Amino acid sequence: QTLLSSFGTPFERVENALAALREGRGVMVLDDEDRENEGDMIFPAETMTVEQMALTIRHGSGIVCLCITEDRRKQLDLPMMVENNTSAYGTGFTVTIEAAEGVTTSVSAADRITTVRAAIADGAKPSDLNRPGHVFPLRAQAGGVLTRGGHTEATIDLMTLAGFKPAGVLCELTNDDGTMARAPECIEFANKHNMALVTIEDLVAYRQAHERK
Amino acid sequence: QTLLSSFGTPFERVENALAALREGRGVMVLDDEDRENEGDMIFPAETMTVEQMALTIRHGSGIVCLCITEDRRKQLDLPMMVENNTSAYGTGFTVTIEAAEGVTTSVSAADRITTVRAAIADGAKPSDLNRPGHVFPLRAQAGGVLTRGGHTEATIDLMTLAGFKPAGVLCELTNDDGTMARAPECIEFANKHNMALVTIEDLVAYRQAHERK
Repeated sequence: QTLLSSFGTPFERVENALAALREGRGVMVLDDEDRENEGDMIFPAETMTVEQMALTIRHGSGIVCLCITEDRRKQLDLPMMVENNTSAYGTGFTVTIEAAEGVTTSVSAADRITTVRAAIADGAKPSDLNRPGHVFPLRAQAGGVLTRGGHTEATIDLMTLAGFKPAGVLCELTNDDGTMARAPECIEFANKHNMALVTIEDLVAYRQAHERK
Repeated sequence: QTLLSSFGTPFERVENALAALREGRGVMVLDDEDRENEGDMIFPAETMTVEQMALTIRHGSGIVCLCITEDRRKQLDLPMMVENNTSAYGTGFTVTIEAAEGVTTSVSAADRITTVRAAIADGAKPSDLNRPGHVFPLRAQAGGVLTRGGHTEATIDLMTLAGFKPAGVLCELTNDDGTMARAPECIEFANKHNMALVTIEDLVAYRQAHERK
């Protein structure tokens, strides 16, 4: 029927993504069903393993981001990277971070996981993170995808709907030749690694219908 | 004789690295000859091709950095990322950058090359770059490795000794399993891709001897 119809109806695709996150698997997030659009891999920040971080560095851009809420950004006392944000999407990059303890060169998969876990910990303090670093936090807008339909918001919204703390790891899927993976390559990669697939349009509609009354 | 003795004497290793950069090949930079140390791949910012950027994303951390001088940082009007730098090495990260024209999702190898080329162009202006972005500039300390023996300084020093503008691209070599490549893996990767190998200690000594009188 549609490009993603084999993964369920729009609302089924959301629920399947939630089930995947709860089961320790990844999720592939697309903007819509345009076959020329690209996709991001996402994992819950709480449960992401070193192997999953290794997979993300190996097949992603390597610019592995930590989506967090505004209250977490305030708890970590992380300034936004630029006051006058001139990026095309208004991406909410904060200052970059490194775990203050337990890392060496900080770019290994284990070291980035150590940094992610320090940032999202219950009781995390600003002194638990050095700046700058090699993990890139992204601050989601209040309201999630109902305010801004970005991957940052979609990531957070999916984590809370799955029952996790509002924090997720994301990275863009990259072909081995340096080009970015478009929708058919994203679908094949997700089938190969047992990841669910959902669009941001699916999630917007899901949240609008479920939060009404 | 030594771990790197097959690549020439210390001073020969520098000259071989210069020849490699002039010939359009990469260079593997190590700190010293400790077999447990890690290494970075570097290319001249002027001549780095999309294929070389693809190789860097595929086998590196994906955190692909642009080493620049202070005068270039002033020409681009790029603030340092943090005022109070608390990283272990005092890494000179500026605000991150994106070409203001000619990119889409900005993480593809072609798009990062477009961003690098906009930053290093003769006559580059601050409005040629949006901030934040997906290329990470590094500001070398004045004096190069004679002031600070970091990979940022070594990169710049190698480019100027090779006859290029003082700007180079660097990234840490990553194993496929997520661990960082130590010296034997760096040597094999360099032999496989016809890259020269040099240490920062070689380069410090080279510059001290050649700049005396």
